[PDB]
Amino acid sequence: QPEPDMITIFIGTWNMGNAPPPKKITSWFLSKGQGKTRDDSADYIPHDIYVIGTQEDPLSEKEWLEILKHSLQEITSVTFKTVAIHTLWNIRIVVLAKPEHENRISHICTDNVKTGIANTLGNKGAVGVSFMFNGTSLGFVNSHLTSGSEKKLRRNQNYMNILRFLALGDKKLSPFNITHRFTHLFWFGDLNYRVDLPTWEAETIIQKIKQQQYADLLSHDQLLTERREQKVFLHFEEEEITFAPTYRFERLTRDKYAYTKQKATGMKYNLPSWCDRVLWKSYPLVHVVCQSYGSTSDIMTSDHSPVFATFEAGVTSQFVSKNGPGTVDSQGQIEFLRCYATLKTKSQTKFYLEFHSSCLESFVKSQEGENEEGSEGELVVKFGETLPKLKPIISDPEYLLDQHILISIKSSDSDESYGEGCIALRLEATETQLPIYTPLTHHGELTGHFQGEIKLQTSQ
Ligand SMILES: O=C(COC(F)F)N1CCCC2(CC2)C1
Repeated sequence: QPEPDMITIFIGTWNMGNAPPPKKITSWFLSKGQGKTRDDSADYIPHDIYVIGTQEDPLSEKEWLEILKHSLQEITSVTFKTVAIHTLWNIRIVVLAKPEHENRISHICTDNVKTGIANTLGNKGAVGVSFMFNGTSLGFVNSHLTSGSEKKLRRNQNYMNILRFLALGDKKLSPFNITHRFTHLFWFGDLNYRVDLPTWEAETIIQKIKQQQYADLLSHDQLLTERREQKVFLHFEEEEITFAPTYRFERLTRDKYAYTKQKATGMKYNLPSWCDRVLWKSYPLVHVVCQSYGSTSDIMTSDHSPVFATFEAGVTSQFVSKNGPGTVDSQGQIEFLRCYATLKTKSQTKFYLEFHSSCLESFVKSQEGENEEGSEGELVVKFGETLPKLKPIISDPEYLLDQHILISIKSSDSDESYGEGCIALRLEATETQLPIYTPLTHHGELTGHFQGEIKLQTSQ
């Protein structure tokens, strides 16, 4: 029974509006409705992993697991295994997997983050799950961010708190937040970004939606505009939105957007918006292809419509050689030439690097770099040919070319990371000096760049 080199992953996000779901929700898991939808010919083909995020979920974990599992069994005739379930207040994540994957999945982690302070602490935040699927790390975040059209900055803040404080994945990757810990990270939820147009334009917006003309609405979507200004979700991807706004509907129909201010809304307008989103970030040069992104049309218990997204995702096998794991393979080496970090910091400490990778027995600390002044004010930290030669556990190019090196640049004074990034070993050539590059972030914000050359030796 061969190990897969690809899997498909279903991501669902649904703000249930505190109401029980209808008796049939299969259209959600089939990626049927509006947007980029899944071909009918695939309806019986199970996804490998289903990850369901809910917000304003009124059900018990048991109640929702029974609905989800029975839904999938009706669609696929497969009884899925529960990988993880985690709930914070009314924010929930469920991970289900085909039974054949039960012993491919390990290192299952769950966590939550509560966002805000005092007033603003008590119902928003995020839940998440991570695990290993054979040689591949997967992370999933379901967040319910702050509501309200005039709170996009709060949402951005909620994002940064969640990525800083959600404790998923390998705790040994201490300098790295969840935006660097996973081969594939999926972040979804009721992110609550709105279409920023004047209230007086409500009926115009509705008109545009009825015409399926989304371009002048998407150009005012706060998530797209904040992402373009690098205010949030730096280095994440989102598929093009080709489905109608998923909020705010009158319940029991989809024929009406309920946008007008009400006591129940805190006297706020809810212009039609794409509140409900799926984004991802995968390590460089790993296969990830969105194969659906849309909303259901036939699930109407909530003032939101469910959103679906599906992905092909590259995965690797749990590699064993006669040498590593449990030793190095002297036929493998990773060398860095002419490397330098460019940092936005105004500080003047010395810096050193840490290289972290599951292709190493443990992380590697460099010598301090040499600080120079860049011609436009910047700190340039030069490592020259000084960086330590990295000794991978396995030299086989079928393993090593699929690996990645996480890099942290740390202050010698404080041992605090000033920037984190990732370099793929999926090179054009081995035994050949080749350019490398990663942006450096810290708390998910851009802090610099790391660039130089790499020389990878494999057993071939
Ligand atoms: O064994 C597994 C998962 O295994 C495989 F399906 F990922 N779990 C035991 C503890 C409780 C749990 C939520 C159901 C996960």
